[PDB]
Amino acid sequence: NHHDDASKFICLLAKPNCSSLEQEDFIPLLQDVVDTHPGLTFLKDAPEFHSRYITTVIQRIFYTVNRSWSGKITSTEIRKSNFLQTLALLEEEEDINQITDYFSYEHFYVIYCKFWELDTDHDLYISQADLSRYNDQASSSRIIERIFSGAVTKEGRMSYADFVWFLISEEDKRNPTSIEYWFRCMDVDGDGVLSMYELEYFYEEQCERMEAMGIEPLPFHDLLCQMLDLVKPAVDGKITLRDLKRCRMAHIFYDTFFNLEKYLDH
Ligand SMILES: [Ca+2]
Repeated sequence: NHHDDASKFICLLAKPNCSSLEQEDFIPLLQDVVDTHPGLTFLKDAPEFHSRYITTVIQRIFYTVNRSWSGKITSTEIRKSNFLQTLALLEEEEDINQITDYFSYEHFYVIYCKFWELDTDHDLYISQADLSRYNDQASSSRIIERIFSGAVTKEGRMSYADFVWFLISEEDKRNPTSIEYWFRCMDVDGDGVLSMYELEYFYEEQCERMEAMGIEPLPFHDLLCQMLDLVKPAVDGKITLRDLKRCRMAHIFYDTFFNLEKYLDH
């Protein structure tokens, strides 16, 4: 609708005559939430955590709401999300950690500590090498190289904000942002489909791995058959994001190609 809650929300935070919101536009809203909410008022006295919390909540808002990945939230995007409802719930709930969408402090601190552990040089960036060791090398060097390629964002450095997107996507491959996130990493040539040679490229490292452990890996041919039966894409040699969301098993597909540990566990 033209004058709905989403539309009025946009007009409220947007710079004048703008129909969309950028990350910066949410800052005064977050500052207000942190200054007023009883669960968050300790943050006034911990400036590094004050800033990191706001950055993290904003990443989470965009992660879930900004489905076009444009960096600009529209009223349509808000209307299809639970953000305004979550604001309505925020105004009552006194335990910030019960607001598990967007705002949870506990969730933020989990993310912060994980970032802290990976930021080996303590320079506020994560290197490709360090990220490769996250979760005991759970991810392949080829998918990590793709993360650092610009596919989901060269300085060779992942910022705190971008780590938020990585972390959420690595832990939860069932939400649509994550599925797109891994799709963009697997879509090496960026043509919007996963071709069989893009699949082989990732699978051949898992093979180079398996072989190095003394495991004879299942031949590409049979695995690809499995994955096609799994996904049932419209076009076999051109798997789309739509095919992967529709099959409802995208996370299995993804593990099979770049999380060797979670694969063997299947
Ligand atoms: Ca492709």
